[PDB]
Amino acid sequence: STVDRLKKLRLITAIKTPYLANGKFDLPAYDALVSHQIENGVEGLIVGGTTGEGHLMSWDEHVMLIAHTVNAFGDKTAVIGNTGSNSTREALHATEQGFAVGMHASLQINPYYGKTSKAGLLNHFNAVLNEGPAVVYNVPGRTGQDIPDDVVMEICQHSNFLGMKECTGNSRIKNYTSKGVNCWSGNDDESHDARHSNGAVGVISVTSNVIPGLMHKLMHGSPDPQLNADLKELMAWMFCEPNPISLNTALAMCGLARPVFRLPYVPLSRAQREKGAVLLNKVQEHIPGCKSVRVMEDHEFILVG
Amino acid sequence: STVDRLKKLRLITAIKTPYLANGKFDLPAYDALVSHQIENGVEGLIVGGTTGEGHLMSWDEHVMLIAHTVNAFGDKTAVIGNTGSNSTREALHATEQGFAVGMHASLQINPYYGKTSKAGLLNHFNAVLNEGPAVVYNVPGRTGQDIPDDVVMEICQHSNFLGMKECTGNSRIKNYTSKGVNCWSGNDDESHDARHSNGAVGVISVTSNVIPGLMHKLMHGSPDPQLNADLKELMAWMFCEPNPISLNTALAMCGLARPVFRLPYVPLSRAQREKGAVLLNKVQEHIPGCKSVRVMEDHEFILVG
Amino acid sequence: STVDRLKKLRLITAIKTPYLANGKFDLPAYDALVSHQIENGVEGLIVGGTTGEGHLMSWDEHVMLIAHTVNAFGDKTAVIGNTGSNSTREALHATEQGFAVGMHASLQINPYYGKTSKAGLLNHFNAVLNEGPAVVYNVPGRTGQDIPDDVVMEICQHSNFLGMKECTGNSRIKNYTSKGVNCWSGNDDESHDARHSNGAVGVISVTSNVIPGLMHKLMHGSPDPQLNADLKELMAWMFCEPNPISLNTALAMCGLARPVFRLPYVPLSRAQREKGAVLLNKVQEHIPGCKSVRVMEDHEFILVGR
Amino acid sequence: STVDRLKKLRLITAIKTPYLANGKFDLPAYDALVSHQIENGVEGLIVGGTTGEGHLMSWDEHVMLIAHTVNAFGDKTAVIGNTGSNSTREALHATEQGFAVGMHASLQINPYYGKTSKAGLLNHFNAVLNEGPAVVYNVPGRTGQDIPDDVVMEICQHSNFLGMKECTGNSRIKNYTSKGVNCWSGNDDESHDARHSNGAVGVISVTSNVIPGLMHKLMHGSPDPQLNADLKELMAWMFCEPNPISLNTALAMCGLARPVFRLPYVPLSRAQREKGAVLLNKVQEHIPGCKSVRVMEDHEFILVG
Ligand SMILES: *[C@@H](CCC(=O)O)C(=O)O
Ligand SMILES: *[C@@H](CCC(=O)O)C(=O)O
Ligand SMILES: *[C@@H](CCC(=O)O)C(=O)O
Ligand SMILES: *[C@H](CCC(=O)O)C(=O)O
Repeated sequence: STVDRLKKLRLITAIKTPYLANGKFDLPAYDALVSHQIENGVEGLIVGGTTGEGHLMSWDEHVMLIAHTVNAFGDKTAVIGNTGSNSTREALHATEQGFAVGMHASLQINPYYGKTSKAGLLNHFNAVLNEGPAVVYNVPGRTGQDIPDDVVMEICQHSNFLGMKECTGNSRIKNYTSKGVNCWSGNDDESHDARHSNGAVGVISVTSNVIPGLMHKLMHGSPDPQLNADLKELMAWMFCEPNPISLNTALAMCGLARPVFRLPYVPLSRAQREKGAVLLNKVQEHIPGCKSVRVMEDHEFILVG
Repeated sequence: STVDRLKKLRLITAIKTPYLANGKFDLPAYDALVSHQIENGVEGLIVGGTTGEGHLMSWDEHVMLIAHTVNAFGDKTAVIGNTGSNSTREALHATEQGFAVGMHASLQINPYYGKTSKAGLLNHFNAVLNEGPAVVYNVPGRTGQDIPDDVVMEICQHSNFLGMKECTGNSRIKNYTSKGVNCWSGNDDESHDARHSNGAVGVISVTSNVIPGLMHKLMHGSPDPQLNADLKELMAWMFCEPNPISLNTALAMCGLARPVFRLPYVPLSRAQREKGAVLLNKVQEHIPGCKSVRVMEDHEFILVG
Repeated sequence: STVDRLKKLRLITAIKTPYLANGKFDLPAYDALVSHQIENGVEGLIVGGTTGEGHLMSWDEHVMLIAHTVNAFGDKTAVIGNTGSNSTREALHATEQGFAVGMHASLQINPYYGKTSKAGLLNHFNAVLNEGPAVVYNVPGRTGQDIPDDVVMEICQHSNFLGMKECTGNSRIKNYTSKGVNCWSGNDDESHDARHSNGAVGVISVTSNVIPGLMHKLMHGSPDPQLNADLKELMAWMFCEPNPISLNTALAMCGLARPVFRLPYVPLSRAQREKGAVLLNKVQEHIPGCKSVRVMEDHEFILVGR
Repeated sequence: STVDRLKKLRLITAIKTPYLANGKFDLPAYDALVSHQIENGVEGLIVGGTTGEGHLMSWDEHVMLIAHTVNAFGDKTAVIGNTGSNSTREALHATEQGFAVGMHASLQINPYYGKTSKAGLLNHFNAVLNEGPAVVYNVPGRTGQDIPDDVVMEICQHSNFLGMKECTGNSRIKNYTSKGVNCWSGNDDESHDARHSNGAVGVISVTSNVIPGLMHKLMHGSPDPQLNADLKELMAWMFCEPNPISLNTALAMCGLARPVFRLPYVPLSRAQREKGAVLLNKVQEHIPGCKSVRVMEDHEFILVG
């Protein structure tokens, strides 16, 4: 029942984690961002995902953020803690504590960097799936390892399997969905076509942080190729440096988060922010709480490490 | 002086981290392994590198292992703590403490998984290089990101830059070494030619864990293409699943570590162990402390997670 | 407003932290215990207090337990995280995170073991009081240091000061309450008289874990000195070894927690459990969810810590 | 043999842990202090004891400090890590890692604050004694619990039992030593008589941090009641606020550590420092490396917390 409901969510935001000047979490900024997400049709949140810089958190601040999100918003949105890890003990510890504070599901990446065998992946994934509902996250461009079809076709039969957050493209998604494997696209620039032509239930999105109502439009009803085309340049700019560099820069430019980065992330250059401001200005009415888009000066940004 | 001496080491072992039945470190097995390495010409150790499963350790056990290695062996071998991370604060914290316990240098990977921009890499690497001597570790097959030449040509001018642990091949190494950038090969199957034909000072090795004296032979004196050819099948078998799966299985088969795996690593299959036993038997006299090679049964292996 | 409401709570339970066989938290047992507390009139919980073995937890499991308690029960009971420490940085880190997950207040002991000066105490307490509402916890029999009156009379003026959890007796409480300092008694065997004759708002209780409805009766309405007298033997048995040894043994005996101890705590002896079973049987109808009281055998107990 | 040697040490210093302005460890100041201790006849160190503010450290910095002390000084002095705790698992974890980095012994307090039964104490102490040589530390004025004689008479038979660090007085010590239980006095103002009239092997000292050569004189050869009398006022001043408040203030006043306190410790008042300067000036030639003795102004002190 909880499984069945979560499987049908079409718009999940991998929520940005905003920071105070000293690098600690800015919960007022986080809460304002989440409220705007929910008012614009976002049905769930990945807390401390790649976009949310989960890998730059200590576990105690991450479980705090998950707990806080459940307590403030868990009746209004699905709360999916990114509690996966390349260490099985670390994944199990974090995932168990995440469910203990009331998160609805986990996001579970395959072991990045410390790559394992097929047998290792089945052990790791079965163990985390036993803890509660899980989205399985495939992103070989980051992890160094593609989760193979054979693994997915086995673990998809687990009663806590929600689906894939698939980043290897719409052909991969089409093959999975044609065999009854539920998929979210992890790539904003592919998500419209994933949803409308390849059987994806929807998207786990970066760009929704900025324009949640427009990503909602892209995921519901008839294909909207005009909106998809109108968002193309913005979506490319969101990944001109690795995510979440553009997102972090964009939210600062829109007055929605402080210009504070945890290293090793640093902001986009002045020239890239100039290009970005034009793209953000075109959709400013759909950036909730945005009063104006500023290019910003290099000295405004604070690096914490 | 310390920098100049470390730059000349030809055989460094990325030492395996052996485990007790309960998953904690087996320091008697570790110490026996290290002593065998030293008696066979190994000049340095990476402590808790990829091969040593540093990513599966908590920091307190990792700093303990580094400290233990310095105190027991630091007058007999170079001790290089793998204190890098995809989190800049984590890298700085670990690297500082590692130097405070007397390690001679660090190994510093680029941020894996949470990939950053060129500006981010320069910030991250300059910060860790300021802590003390560092080997810079490029392995895009694991990290999802190649450290580009432009970055290396900038950071190689740092006074604490020891060189690259380069895994993208002998052509990469030849270009770097021809421009005065010191390189160790990170690939055993390429290391002989890296050393003898491409200017590499030597190797940071996995296979040295098993046959340290033979890896020593490959790094010193005349080219030895016969030995290199004789070790080809063994070297391929060492990577038939991702490292350190074969290594961990091999050491158990040879009676040199307990058959205990921290998840997500699991042993090679029975069939793969059969193939391996034949290859290990061919070099048994060069496996220090090995009394016999056993194929082993599946039930003998213990998984901790 | 939040301060004013919290100051009036009369029955707070220093909730026991139950364990699985492997020593990790048993949240099903914890949640069953808490629900029974709330149905019997308990108005607040100290999470990971002395009784809850907060000092045997890692911070991540402690913040998890606080967060879990807020999310499952925070609309039905006050959640007071025991986030104090003898390390000021540790106290500030834990207390801040505790409030960030929605706890209503903290419990703040003076630095035990690593005892400091009067100036040190004022610095430490002002710092933790700035984080949010706090109960200040004085128990020199455990800490090695009595928080002196002059310190209390200074820090009681902080707008986040809720009161003392005072363990040095009813005379101490009477002096504080006569000068406008809100107090809860930390001693069950003194709590009835603290409440009814010495101006204490009520009790932060151990025995409420076992008989919450009876402790509720002792704290509300008219004096009930007969009930207080009737509970005297049980209350003494609850402290025949240092708390929470008897509590942990009792909840196992009553089938309300597994017989699992984190070291350095170990169960009461067989002979002490025999005496206890008789006392627990007398009040079994007031032990919520208790199906029977067993003496238990020594081999049933599991010690975790190695 | 190691046990027998350690049992005979007469002067052990509970070494102060000096801090940088930002509150992190000042290892240059620490190393200068330790070298001066060793040159003045100090035979061992308690690292991160009560006096060393072990309870204000994270375990990773504490094991670092132990490891550093072993590596720099372990051939010249006994290194005793204060790895005890009121949590048995925490004590075992820290004590094991401490021995793994080469410390010679542990200091093991009874569980403070979270007081346990007699059966609990025997379990706790047997467990930590099994890890390696241990001094057992009784200080009920801090812990809230006196370790009773029946516990001591049982655990004193353990082959790793070194003796008591006893703080309940010379009568307690005399009774223990008359029954074959080796004792160090934990109270500087009692230590001369403990040593010369009550069978104590010697002292685990605070005041030795300041005047190590004078504490050495009090522990060796004939009674020196004149020196003992001459040090009476200084010894009382060292405890006019709880240790290590006076020590921390004194070392700053003598230019031997920075005026930096980790909370909840704060310096002595101006008036107490005035009294102290007079007492320190009287023994200045016996304060190794001592600059002028300065009273100091209140604004010079830095509180970190
Ligand atoms: C998913 C976003 C996809 C990406 O940047 O690769 C997430 O968890 O942030
Ligand atoms: C280097 C080993 C090379 C590899 O497997 O990619 C190391 O640190 O283990
Ligand atoms: C022992 C010193 C005695 C004390 O102040 O109680 C120590 O470890 O510092
Ligand atoms: C309060 C109970 C008082 C005691 O046993 O000393 C608590 O936090 O457990």
